[PDB]
Amino acid sequence: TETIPDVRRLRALQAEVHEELTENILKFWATRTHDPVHGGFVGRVGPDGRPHPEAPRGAILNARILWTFAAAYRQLGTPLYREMAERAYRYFVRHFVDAEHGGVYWMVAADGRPLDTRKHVYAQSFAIYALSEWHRATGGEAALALARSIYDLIETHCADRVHGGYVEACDRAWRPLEDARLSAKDAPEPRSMNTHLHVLEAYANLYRVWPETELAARLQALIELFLRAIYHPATGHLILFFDERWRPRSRAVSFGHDIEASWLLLEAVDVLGQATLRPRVQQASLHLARATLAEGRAPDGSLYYEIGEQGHLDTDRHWWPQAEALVGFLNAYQESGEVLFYEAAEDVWRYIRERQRDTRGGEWFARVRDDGAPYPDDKVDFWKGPYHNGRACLEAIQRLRHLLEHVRSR
Ligand SMILES: OC[C@H]1O[C@@H](O[C@H]2[C@H](O)[C@H](O)[C@H](O)O[C@@H]2CO)[C@H](O)[C@@H](O)[C@H]1O
Ligand SMILES: [Cl-]
Repeated sequence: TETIPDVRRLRALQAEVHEELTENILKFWATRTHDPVHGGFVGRVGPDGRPHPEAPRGAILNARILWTFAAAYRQLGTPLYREMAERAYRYFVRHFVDAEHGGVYWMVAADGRPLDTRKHVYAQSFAIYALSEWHRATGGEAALALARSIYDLIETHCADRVHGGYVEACDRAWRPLEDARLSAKDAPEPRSMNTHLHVLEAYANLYRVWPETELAARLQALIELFLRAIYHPATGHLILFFDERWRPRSRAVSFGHDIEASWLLLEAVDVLGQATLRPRVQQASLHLARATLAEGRAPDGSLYYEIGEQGHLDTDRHWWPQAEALVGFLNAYQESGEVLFYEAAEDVWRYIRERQRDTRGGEWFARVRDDGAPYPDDKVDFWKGPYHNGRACLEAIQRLRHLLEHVRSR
């Protein structure tokens, strides 16, 4: 009673995804972004493709580069990917890691000097995520020890043990900040879904390589927090910002976050092997995916950006929600068996190929307007790394491999 696309279709999609990853995405990052002046990678690449080796460099971007090349090396084996990950790792430990107070700085100057020394949990999470993946890829003990040290600092200085979840930003010496905003766009509230999603993500990857008992409890608490406070069963959307007691302080809807969470929550529960929690997580996951299908898509199947605090639909197609929809829709199909989710995955992929990818300049456009016009945004910057689209391709390749195996051997 399985309804499954035929083998030609599954294999054709898998091949296209692999080609996009290796011949466009990773090719762009390995060739255009390495910096031989300061080492590591440039912090910015302009709309015209100009790299800027003197621009400030963000911890999140650099951790994303490390994660992506580590993950690609682990799954595909190409030696270039290990070389690129090694390059990212060396710069990261040298300059982003605070050897004195622990954790990673927010931003360094191109030459490595600390430039913004705040310790934001979002950045600490990406550090944990990337270091754990590099350990998974190479067995490096320093990388795992560092990830563990950062985990301890988050729990020590940030955990809210009265309410659940985490204070999201501290200064260099882990004294917490009033302003935990990631950027000007974010509500000036003490708790965000966004930061907590990436804590969950990091903690799941850390647990894969270091199954500590207390970590399992912390990861489970986060899953439970999502189900209780963040996911909204009446709407099928995540609430974005809260006070310390998880009282909602936002009405915005982010389709990209919804569909990303839809698969990351299940990844986390499965890493834990938490069979008791799984049915509820699966229910919320499928709902998030259906709500995204019904409300967050253009007729071409791409994802809109958000519904803002005053209700306005932002119809811009940003690069990362398309990536997350590819994974989230394939995941929804795997969980539910409902082929409408595969069709949605196929539609977003076609959009990615026909509109989101920048065939001219390489990689993917950050933003495409509702009329199809690309915006002249930076190709690489503090917030645009290779992780959403790189991961989306790697995930799709493996998920399609598993779907292909539903035709049993004889
Ligand atoms: O809110 C701060 C920034 O968010 C950026 O989007 C990120 C999103 O919040 C989410 O964490 C996802 O996982 O990653 C994306 C991309 O970095 C956004 O691009 C940036 O302009 C800021 O608004
Ligand atoms: Cl990214």
